[PDB]
Amino acid sequence: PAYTNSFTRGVYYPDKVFRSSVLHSTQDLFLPFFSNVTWFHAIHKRFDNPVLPFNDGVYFASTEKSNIIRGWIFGTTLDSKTQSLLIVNNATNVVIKVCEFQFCNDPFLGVYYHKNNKSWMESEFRVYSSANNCTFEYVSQGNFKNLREFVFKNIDGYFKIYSKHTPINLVRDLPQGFSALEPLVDLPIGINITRFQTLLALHRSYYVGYLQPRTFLLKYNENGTITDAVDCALDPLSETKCTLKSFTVEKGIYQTSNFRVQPTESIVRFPNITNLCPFGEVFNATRFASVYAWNRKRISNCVADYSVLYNSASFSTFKCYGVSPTKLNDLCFTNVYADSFVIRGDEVRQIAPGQTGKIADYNYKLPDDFTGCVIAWNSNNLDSKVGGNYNYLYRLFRKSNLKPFERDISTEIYQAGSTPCNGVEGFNCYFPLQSYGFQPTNGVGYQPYRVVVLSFELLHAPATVCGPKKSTNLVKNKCVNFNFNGLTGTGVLTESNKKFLPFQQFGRDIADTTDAVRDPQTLEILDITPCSFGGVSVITPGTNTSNQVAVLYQGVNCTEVPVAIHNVFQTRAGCLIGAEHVNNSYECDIPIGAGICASYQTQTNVASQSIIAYTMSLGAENSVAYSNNSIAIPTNFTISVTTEILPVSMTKTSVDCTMYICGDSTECSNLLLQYGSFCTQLNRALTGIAVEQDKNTQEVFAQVKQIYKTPPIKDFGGFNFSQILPDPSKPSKRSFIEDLLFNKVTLICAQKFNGLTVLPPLLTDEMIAQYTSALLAGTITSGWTFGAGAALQIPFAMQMAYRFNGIGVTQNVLYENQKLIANQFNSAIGKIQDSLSSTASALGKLQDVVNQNAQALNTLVKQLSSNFGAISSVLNDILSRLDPPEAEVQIDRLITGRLQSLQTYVTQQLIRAAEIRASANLAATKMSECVLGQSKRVDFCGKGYHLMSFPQSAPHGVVFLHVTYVPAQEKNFTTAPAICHDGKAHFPREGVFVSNGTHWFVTQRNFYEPQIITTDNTFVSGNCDVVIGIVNNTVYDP
Amino acid sequence: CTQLNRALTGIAVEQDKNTQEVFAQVKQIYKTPPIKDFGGFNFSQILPDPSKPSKRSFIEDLLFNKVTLADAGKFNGLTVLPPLLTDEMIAQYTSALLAGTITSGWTFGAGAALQIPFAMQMAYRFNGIGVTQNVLYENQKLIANQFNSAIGKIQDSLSSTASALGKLQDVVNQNAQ
Amino acid sequence: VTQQLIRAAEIRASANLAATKMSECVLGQSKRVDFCGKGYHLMSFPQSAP
Amino acid sequence: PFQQFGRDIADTTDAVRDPQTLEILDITPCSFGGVSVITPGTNTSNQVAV
Amino acid sequence: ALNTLVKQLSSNFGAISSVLNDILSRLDPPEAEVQIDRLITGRLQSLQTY
Ligand SMILES: *[C@@H]1O[C@H](CO)[C@@H](O[C@@H]2O[C@H](CO)[C@@H](O[C@@H]3O[C@H](CO[C@H]4O[C@H](CO)[C@@H](O)[C@H](O)[C@@H]4O)[C@@H](O)[C@H](O[C@H]4O[C@H](CO)[C@@H](O)[C@H](O)[C@@H]4O)[C@@H]3O)[C@H](O)[C@H]2NC(C)=O)[C@H](O)[C@H]1NC(C)=O
Ligand SMILES: *[C@@H]1O[C@H](CO)[C@@H](O[C@@H]2O[C@H](CO)[C@@H](O[C@@H]3O[C@H](CO[C@H]4O[C@H](CO)[C@@H](O)[C@H](O)[C@@H]4O)[C@@H](O)[C@H](O)[C@@H]3O)[C@H](O)[C@H]2NC(C)=O)[C@H](O)[C@H]1NC(C)=O
Ligand SMILES: *[C@@H]1O[C@H](CO)[C@@H](O[C@@H]2O[C@H](CO)[C@@H](O[C@@H]3O[C@H](CO)[C@@H](O)[C@H](O)[C@@H]3O)[C@H](O)[C@H]2NC(C)=O)[C@H](O)[C@H]1NC(C)=O
Ligand SMILES: *[C@@H]1O[C@H](CO)[C@@H](O[C@@H]2O[C@H](CO)[C@@H](O[C@@H]3O[C@H](CO)[C@@H](O)[C@H](O)[C@@H]3O)[C@H](O)[C@H]2NC(C)=O)[C@H](O)[C@H]1NC(C)=O
Ligand SMILES: *[C@@H]1O[C@H](CO)[C@@H](O[C@@H]2O[C@H](CO)[C@@H](O[C@@H]3O[C@H](CO)[C@@H](O)[C@H](O)[C@@H]3O)[C@H](O)[C@H]2NC(C)=O)[C@H](O)[C@H]1NC(C)=O
Ligand SMILES: *[C@@H]1O[C@H](CO[C@@H]2O[C@@H](C)[C@@H](O)[C@@H](O)[C@@H]2O)[C@@H](O[C@@H]2O[C@H](CO)[C@@H](O)[C@H](O)[C@H]2NC(C)=O)[C@H](O)[C@H]1NC(C)=O
Ligand SMILES: *[C@@H]1O[C@H](CO)[C@@H](O[C@@H]2O[C@H](CO)[C@@H](O)[C@H](O)[C@H]2NC(C)=O)[C@H](O)[C@H]1NC(C)=O
Ligand SMILES: *[C@@H]1O[C@H](CO)[C@@H](O[C@@H]2O[C@H](CO)[C@@H](O)[C@H](O)[C@H]2NC(C)=O)[C@H](O)[C@H]1NC(C)=O
Ligand SMILES: *[C@@H]1O[C@H](CO)[C@@H](O[C@@H]2O[C@H](CO)[C@@H](O)[C@H](O)[C@H]2NC(C)=O)[C@H](O)[C@H]1NC(C)=O
Ligand SMILES: *[C@@H]1O[C@H](CO)[C@@H](O[C@@H]2O[C@H](CO)[C@@H](O)[C@H](O)[C@H]2NC(C)=O)[C@H](O)[C@H]1NC(C)=O
Ligand SMILES: *[C@@H]1O[C@H](CO)[C@@H](O)[C@H](O)[C@H]1NC(C)=O
Ligand SMILES: *[C@@H]1O[C@H](CO)[C@@H](O)[C@H](O)[C@H]1NC(C)=O
Ligand SMILES: *[C@@H]1O[C@H](CO)[C@@H](O)[C@H](O)[C@H]1NC(C)=O
Ligand SMILES: *[C@@H]1O[C@H](CO)[C@@H](O)[C@H](O)[C@H]1NC(C)=O
Ligand SMILES: *[C@@H]1O[C@H](CO)[C@@H](O)[C@H](O)[C@H]1NC(C)=O
Ligand SMILES: *[C@@H]1O[C@H](CO)[C@@H](O)[C@H](O)[C@H]1NC(C)=O
Repeated sequence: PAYTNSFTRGVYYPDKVFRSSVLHSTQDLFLPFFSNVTWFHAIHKRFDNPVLPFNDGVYFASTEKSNIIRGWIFGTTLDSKTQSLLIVNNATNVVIKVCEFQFCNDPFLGVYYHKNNKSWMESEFRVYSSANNCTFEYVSQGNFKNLREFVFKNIDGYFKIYSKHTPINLVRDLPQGFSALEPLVDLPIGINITRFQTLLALHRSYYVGYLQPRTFLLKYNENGTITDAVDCALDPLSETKCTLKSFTVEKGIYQTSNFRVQPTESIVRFPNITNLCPFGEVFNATRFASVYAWNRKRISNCVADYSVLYNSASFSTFKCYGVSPTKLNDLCFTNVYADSFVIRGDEVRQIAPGQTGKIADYNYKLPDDFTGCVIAWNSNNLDSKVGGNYNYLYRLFRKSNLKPFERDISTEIYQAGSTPCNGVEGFNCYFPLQSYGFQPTNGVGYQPYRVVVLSFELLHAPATVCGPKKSTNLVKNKCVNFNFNGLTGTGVLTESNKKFLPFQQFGRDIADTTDAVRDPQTLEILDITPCSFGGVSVITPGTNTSNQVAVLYQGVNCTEVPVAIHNVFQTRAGCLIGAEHVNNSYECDIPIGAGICASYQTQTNVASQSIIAYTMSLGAENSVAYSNNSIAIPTNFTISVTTEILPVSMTKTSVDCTMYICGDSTECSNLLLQYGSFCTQLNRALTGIAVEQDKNTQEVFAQVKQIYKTPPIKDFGGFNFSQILPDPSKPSKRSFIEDLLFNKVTLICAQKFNGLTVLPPLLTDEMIAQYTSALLAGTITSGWTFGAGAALQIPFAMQMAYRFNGIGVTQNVLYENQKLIANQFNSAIGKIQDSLSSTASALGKLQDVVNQNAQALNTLVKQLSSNFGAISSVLNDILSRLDPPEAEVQIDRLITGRLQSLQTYVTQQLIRAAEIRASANLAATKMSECVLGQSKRVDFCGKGYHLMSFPQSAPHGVVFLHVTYVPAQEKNFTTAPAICHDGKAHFPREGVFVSNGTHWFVTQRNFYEPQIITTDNTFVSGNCDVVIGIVNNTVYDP
Repeated sequence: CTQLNRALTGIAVEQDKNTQEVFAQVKQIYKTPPIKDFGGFNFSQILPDPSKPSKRSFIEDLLFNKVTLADAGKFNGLTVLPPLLTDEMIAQYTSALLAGTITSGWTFGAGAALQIPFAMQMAYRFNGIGVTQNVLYENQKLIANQFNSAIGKIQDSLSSTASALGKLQDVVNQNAQ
Repeated sequence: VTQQLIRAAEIRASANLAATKMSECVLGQSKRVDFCGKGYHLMSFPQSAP
Repeated sequence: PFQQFGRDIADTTDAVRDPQTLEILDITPCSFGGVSVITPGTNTSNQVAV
Repeated sequence: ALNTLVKQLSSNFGAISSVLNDILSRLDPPEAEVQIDRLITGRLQSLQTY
């Protein structure tokens, strides 16, 4: 009876929506894969009646053997009240009928073994008893066999079926295959299902799975068909794929979620037990009051658990109104009156809001809206006293009815008619007092039900007379909230190391947050520290590498599920899991937090798949003489094409406010124009954006006052750049690398989708390419002059010879090694095409920028789906739903939320545009200062220095293929600051006197071309009498 | 909050990139040389003194003490994250860049840390503002003396004055508030 | 959040300026006169700050 | 067969299928675009353009 | 922009005067409190915008 496993199977279709080579993650009922399943037995005599609940759906699959299983009973509970889905199955077909099911023990069918010729299997047939509600009655359509598979979901009765017809080649358990399960029919029925019961045809009396609100990331095909499916949290690489929406993820930490932990919830605490609440002497008093003379005494500044008097075992009646008497202590009140007096026993009923009697008539009135509890308590063996307990009187005469809780004690000469008494009573002069008269042998009606009234007087006065709610043992060192009489917060409540004062009850920090609390029940002190918080961003590589993740926790004290099936190396960033520690700190790959980078590794020696981390150290410290002597100057150099990329513009999304909002709706436009101005200011601000980056595009591209055509005579002399010059043989006049880039960059994709009014660029593809061509032609062949007014041609053999000296290098090294320079220039171009064909890392940020453009448009459109109290993306349905007056009063706040959504969106648009203008003036800086010339200022035009950059086409962007001089050797040798000959120092303004020790020579500050000391290069200036570490040398004249 | 989570991730990327091209431009995480032979260029207040196990210096402590009132810096929604480069090794970066300009001079960024002597590195420094390095060779010991005095006056403006602390205090306090 | 993003914009512009200071002003000397502080600029010593 | 609706990369209405017949359709917003009027200065006469 | 800052007072959201004090005086002090609640929320919108 062992259990089994499932790999990936059981994926359905969301709805009839048709997609095309896209990646959606729409959330609905889902099937967790790698989830526990069961392998049953087939007849070879067990009943095989797997009857489970339909919790969130059921995953099913089977292989038929002899057309055995056909009986299903899908229902809620089957108490002869809920429906059931009868099923029939011929050879390769389906059919569903739904109505009732009433059978006991084992419902099933039976195919006999020793059948002489045939059989029919309908004798037992515990299938139907009274098919009296069959609405959705829809009828239509030797080794191992094929496979069947059914999945469903519970959406308002939509028991939608999904089926597939293909065989499998696994006879033991689930196949090692993967496929979708397309919907066949969605019956509506109308009675839900939570319990599914099945029956089958066996002589004597099939996987089962379960669904949950899981998550998925689908990947369809160009035929619009499901290919695979992945959850998110099941293996955190899947979380990475979900948050990045791709099945081929590069390695990196991707924020997953937080974790709102709350161990042992929170502790509720009130001060120590009441003080100056002697309820006994008021309620078990020898001295009570009369009904018309009811006493009135307060209880204050001491708490009352209204349940301790309940369990004090001293009453016979417990009636409380308004608020819950049970555990009423947790509620805190202004003040309470606890009064005791005596009335007739039968009158407990009469003691309530609105009840009547002689008590209410002349003795004691109760408010209709009473705010209190009422209790009566019996002492029947003590309610009478020898000599009779008639001490407490009651009133028989009163002209006026009492006001709420009014007390009448006056016993003046009572007058009833208009004939007076003159102070002496008698006939028509009625005595107003009579006594109770409690006798030991009196009947139950006069046998007292002695009542006590508890009134909670909740005026505007402060509520501090309260009840002890739940004062329990202090929770030490368990992250919990607290309830100190009204204040809460996740606290590390333990003994705290500070001094406290009588004024101290609650405390804040400089940031006004609870950092210390105080024990109200006794002299004890507590502190609070933020216990866990922290989000999760998983450090795992992508689907190309293994699926073994590593998970990091952000600044949270190791108090949540240590390493297990659910290692640990604690860091300043928090508790790290899923990655064992490594002593050595490699070169970083992916920072996670507190400067730790983790790379998956395999320690071949058995095969373990675990990720390893380390700390921040690019190699180690470099050990060279740093005090006074060692000087390092490269005898060799390289030219790496530092392909940095700058976003020159942005999609000119000149949104049309009204038409973006109010499409085919005059009511919407009418209501918007009441707000009016706003969206118009948004509109022309966006147009100002458009003109801003179009001017950027101009001055970065049409900085020349003239359109220029590249010369068709490619005599550049062995240095060529044909992959960057537009070859005159293509329909789009962009060169090779533009082709590769534009193939690499994709995804908005057109100007004709929606209210997303994509304006065409002020420079379209062919003519933005024309500008790029013009720029490259100039900066290669005429240069600054054609970029700064009148053209003057210049060969590239001089265009860069100038700019070595523009950096510090000398054009002599060009003349001496330029054939190689060109060869490695072509090598750099090859590196371009290679590392930019499919490798997106180098070409990253331009594509990235057009991304946040794309999902900016995407949040702009699906912001409509963010219905701000609406029931749709666009109110068009709601627009037609209500009367234009009612439409006015609803679209008012609804489309007001929509326009503030627009304002938000365009605000991120403004900010994005702001950093784009920053980057765009930066692009102008690059182009003008560095390509129409050269930024002599060090290392600003990409890593290393800068010689050329070649403007190559990019949607709203550009790449500047810097030709940077980069050192390659460490001649880290002894030094000489100057040449003390006879008290004077020989030195050029640039250069350093350098030697390994053989010959002290002068050489340039970035290239090791040593030279003889000469009076021309080395010219005497000042003296050398103040130096730190000089050595002498001779001087010669060539 | 989806887009704002994106925005805060953008904030993280911008800040640690700021760190990168401000600190982690180094191609080799780096530490100070053992000996200190410079020519009067006392760096105790600035360079991480190997005396303290932590690699900070006097002005680091002065900065910390002057702006201890960092308020948050945590409790309620204050989901502050520690720097992707910790304080101790961001100080290691401070040292790295320090010794880098000390030794590999301005050539540092061009690749390998091609070290050059600091004292004669100032020669390129004087030549970097149009004054010939002869003045270095003619008065540089004194140059160092009043340079050290200038650093001491900086420390004075750090401790007995808040002029050197002004807009740091403003930015941290405005973040705090 | 918008205020924080905007402040991020200005501070990050200042931060690119900081990188430029690192480059033309620490990893190099700004031939561009008198922006690295009053007077001229030779070089600078970076140091930590919160 | 199970499909009836349509979508596109930007998750907006791209194609629909006729419930009464099988036909591979497309939908595109009508014209939009814009109206930017070109004209010389009004010191020059009223020869207009759209 | 200054003229805007002035003229969204015309953008009166459901009121019919520039400065809202007369609308406040136009309704009963509780009812005026209710209406001025959302006039002032709109005014805060205008503030944060500007
Ligand atoms: C909805 O359901 C109704 C049910 O009747 C369909 O009506 C029939 O539809 C079929 C095909 O859909 C019609 O067949 C027609 O064939 C014509 C070709 O003519 C040759 O073949 C006939 C076959 O009998 C010969 O008799 C004749 O001499 C010719 O040799 C086509 O020209 C017809 O096309 C028309 O209908 C289709 C839609 O079906 C339109 O798209 C066309 O533009 C054109 O208008 C048609 O294919 C049959 O005649 C119909 N009979 C009746 C009684 O209606 C509807 O067609 C169906 N809806 C759709 C969209 O198919
Ligand atoms: C997406 O939907 C498209 C629309 O149908 C699919 O296009 C179909 O593609 C198939 C093959 O790719 C074409 O099949 C034709 O079959 C005939 C005869 O079949 C013989 O040859 C095959 C081997 O190809 C053999 O296995 C058979 O047993 C037969 O002996 C061939 O002569 C044709 O060359 C062609 O292969 C369909 O015609 C074509 N549908 C059309 C044109 O309407 C496409 O395949 C779908 N996508 C995927 C991934 O399947
Ligand atoms: C309210 O809460 C409790 C209730 O008594 C008080 O703390 C408890 O009492 C005293 C301290 O007040 C602790 O010492 C104990 O005293 C008793 C009585 O003398 C003695 O018999 C014991 O041997 C012990 O010494 C007692 O331990 C403590 N309870 C616990 C669990 O530690 C508290 O002081 C009260 N505060 C007020 C303001 O009433
Ligand atoms: C030029 O630079 C290289 C590295 O950039 C220098 O190599 C390094 O030299 C130092 C000492 O000169 C080495 O430190 C010592 O190395 C010995 C043996 O290698 C070891 O036994 C000591 O414990 C100490 O570590 C260092 O290892 C070595 N390699 C590095 C730093 O990667 C080279 O010496 C420099 N050239 C000159 C002329 O100094
Ligand atoms: C560069 O700067 C440091 C900064 O601390 C300087 O440290 C100085 O070191 C000297 C001795 O090494 C200290 O001199 C003192 O002399 C008295 C005379 O009796 C003696 O009792 C003291 O114990 C101490 O030796 C001097 O106070 C100290 N200065 C400071 C500000 O701490 C030093 O000039 C240089 N350090 C180097 C090059 O390592
Ligand atoms: C569906 O049909 C049922 C009829 O079956 C009844 O309920 C079974 C549990 C069993 O007791 C049969 O013998 C019954 O005949 C409808 O059930 C009754 O419907 C009437 C009104 O139509 C209602 O007054 C009764 O309370 C229902 N229950 C019973 C036990 O009589 C049921 O209404 C039909 N519709 C739905 C949606 O279930
Ligand atoms: C095959 O499936 C269909 C429903 O999906 C059913 O077919 C019925 O078969 C019987 C017996 O041959 C016929 O009398 C009926 O006329 C068929 N139905 C229809 C609508 O024509 C049945 O469930 C399956 N066939 C069998 C034999 O069980
Ligand atoms: C839908 O499923 C529920 C789950 O039991 C069925 O039960 C009743 O559900 C309604 C509202 O969902 C409750 O008010 C009742 O108290 C539930 N009754 C019981 C006994 O639990 C419900 O009957 C199902 N729907 C239909 C139409 O039958
Ligand atoms: C500078 O280094 C480059 C390689 O980085 C050298 O180019 C090689 O030179 C040798 C002989 O000079 C040739 O045999 C190789 O074919 C060259 N290319 C390589 C190795 O890829 C260059 O020579 C060096 N500079 C000097 C002056 O020698
Ligand atoms: C200029 O660069 C181009 C690069 O496109 C070189 O063109 C190659 O020429 C060879 C032989 O004629 C062809 O096999 C290649 O297909 C061409 N294209 C390539 C490699 O992309 C051309 O050789 C270069 N010219 C000089 C003088 O070096
Ligand atoms: C899954 O199956 C294994 C087989 O032993 C079993 O141990 C485990 O408890 C099952 N898990 C659940 C809860 O389904
Ligand atoms: C977590 O907090 C407890 C509080 O007592 C402390 O003892 C423990 O060392 C802390 N662990 C870490 C490293 O967070
Ligand atoms: C870890 O690496 C350091 C590096 O110096 C070394 O000193 C130490 O011995 C190593 N320890 C282990 C356990 O590998
Ligand atoms: C040492 O100096 C000699 C000069 O004779 C030079 O050729 C050699 O390259 C130097 N050593 C190194 C490692 O460069
Ligand atoms: C550099 O300093 C070391 C140690 O102080 C010394 O041995 C060496 O001679 C010095 N060299 C120069 C040129 O000052
Ligand atoms: C309008 O003004 C422009 C401004 O220079 C001038 O060139 C043009 O000739 C004027 N035309 C008329 C008709 O006034």
